Amino acid sequence: PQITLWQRPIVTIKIGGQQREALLDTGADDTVLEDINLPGRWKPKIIGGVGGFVKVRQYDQVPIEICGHKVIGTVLVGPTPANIIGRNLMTQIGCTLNF
Amino acid sequence: PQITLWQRPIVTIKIGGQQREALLDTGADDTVLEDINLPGRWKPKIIGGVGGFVKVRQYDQVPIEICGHKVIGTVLVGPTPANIIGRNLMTQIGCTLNF
Ligand SMILES: Cc1nc(COc2ccc(C[C@H](NC(=O)O[C@H]3CO[C@H]4OCC[C@H]43)[C@H](O)CN(CC(C)C)S(=O)(=O)c3ccc4c(c3)OCO4)cc2)cs1
Repeated sequence: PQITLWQRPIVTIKIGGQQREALLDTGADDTVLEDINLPGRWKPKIIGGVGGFVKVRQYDQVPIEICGHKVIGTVLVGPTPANIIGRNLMTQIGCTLNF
Repeated sequence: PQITLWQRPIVTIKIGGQQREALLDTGADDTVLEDINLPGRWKPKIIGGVGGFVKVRQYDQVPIEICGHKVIGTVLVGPTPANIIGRNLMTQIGCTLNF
């Protein structure tokens, strides 16, 4: 499918057996979600963006389904004004930019 | 043309008669550039992202060339760790997400 950008490219994802909404974000290296609790061990991490940096939890090898794909990747959990699906996952689902 | 996401989708832009590099960012509503000086009047604006908000200058009706397309749009000038091309401009150059 094709997604035009006149609106935010929001998609539904499934992680931890629950559904959430997230933004397909080509400007994001990593995936950051704020409204979920993930199980197990994690690594502290710091990411930076417009406005400054913030501390988040890095969960590795997290199973997640986006669009119609079931992939595994790193998911950062922490403060963010919007759930973001980064390139680390967009590449695995075959999402590309075209013009 | 197609752009796969295994690397940051950086493109060359021309604005104010000068060449710069910026990130095609589907997760950005607006376009924010840090390494340029734009002529004329502007309106103060505040945008928020991961890490918090920041004050920037809003320049309207700015001619900008990207991916061989010559368009006009709003460009924000202020602190940002990366130059970002937002949806306000990606839509005008016909950039879409496909998977
Ligand atoms: C209400 C409110 N709503 C809001 C809006 O909330 C949003 C909505 C979207 C985003 C994502 C972010 N966008 C962004 O800063 O855009 C700004 C310019 O236009 C405006 O429209 C949206 C927020 C704002 C980039 O797409 C990715 N970023 C990297 C760019 C800046 C190069 S990052 O910092 O988020 C990131 C992600 C993942 C990463 C990473 C860095 O490093 C490693 O992994 C952030 C906050 C604020 S308050």
